Amino acid sequence: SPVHEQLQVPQCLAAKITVPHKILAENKEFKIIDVLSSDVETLTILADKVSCGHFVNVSHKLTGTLAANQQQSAQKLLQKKDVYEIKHEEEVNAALKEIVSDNIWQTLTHMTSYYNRSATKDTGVDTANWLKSKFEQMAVEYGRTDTSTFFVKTGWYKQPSLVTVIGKDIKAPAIVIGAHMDTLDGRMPGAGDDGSGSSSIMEAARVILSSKTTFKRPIYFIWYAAEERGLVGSQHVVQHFQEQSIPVKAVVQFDMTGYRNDANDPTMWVFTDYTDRDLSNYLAKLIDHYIHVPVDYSRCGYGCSDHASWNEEDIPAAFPCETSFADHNPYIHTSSDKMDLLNLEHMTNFSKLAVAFAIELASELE
Ligand SMILES: [Zn+2]
Ligand SMILES: [Zn+2]
Repeated sequence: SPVHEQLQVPQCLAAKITVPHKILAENKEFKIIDVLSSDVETLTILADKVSCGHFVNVSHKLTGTLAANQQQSAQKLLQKKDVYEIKHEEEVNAALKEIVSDNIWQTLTHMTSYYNRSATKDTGVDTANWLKSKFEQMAVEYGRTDTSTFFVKTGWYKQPSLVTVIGKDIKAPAIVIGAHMDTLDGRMPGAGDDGSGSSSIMEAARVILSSKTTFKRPIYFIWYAAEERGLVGSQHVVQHFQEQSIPVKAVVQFDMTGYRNDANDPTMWVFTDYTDRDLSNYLAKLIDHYIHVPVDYSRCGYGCSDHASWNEEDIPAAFPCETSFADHNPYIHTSSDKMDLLNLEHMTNFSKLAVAFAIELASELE
């Protein structure tokens, strides 16, 4: 009766695991382990202190067709030219002026008022419904007629991922902007992680929705479910896109957009592992050109956030973040991850970055 899940874990982290678990398979860099669903969260907290990477939930990949067991499936898992330019300055600059910082603060206020937004809880489902209806309200408010919304289910997890699209009938490789809506169990305001990213892209979506521009690509805004369970929701979303043959040009992930290590240092960080090099380089250019704050670089290890799900399928993916890995918000995944830690100018800048990304890339066709 108790649910088991299977996780892919870097060796540096797996060596320090004390909760009960079976090892299904192992190579130089990874173990794949079997744990109780109820123990997964302690692993997240351990991963935070070990700081050598997180994990990926591979439960769904082990039930894949043309396979016998789990241990044999686990062993097979562990075995063995796009140009980006800045060409829409006038349009991007006008759009950036439309961003309303108070909207981000108010969205964030609502999200943190749930006890938590865990993928196994009804409040996790409420969050998804609330985001969906907010998107739909805004589309009506600004008379944008080419939008659509739908849920992507998350297996036995209650909370679905939310997929929204602007330009639903445009047949061209899509631009994707993402964040995750969930938190851990217990009291988890999840303001920094990832209420801030969720709120930043919601306001970016508002600005695109108020636009009268016809783009050359569809633009997706996605709030993934169950990121904290090991990227479960983004894995289902990527699978949905593959099954439905929806081509994707470029993906950006917003996971934590509000914490400044130094309140007067507005530096934005570009993460360089499990991301596309050219697209990451493009993000730095966007920040420099449109946001006019410094750029620095960091790495955050395996299973870091939902961009990794896209990157694993060789889809160009990038990840800007509020801090370096070394200086990250220390109250992450605790009840102290609150709005009072955060900087609204920082969050607004990430929201501006989402809009520039969307406009620049969706306005061009290869
Ligand atoms: Zn996160
Ligand atoms: Zn997290």
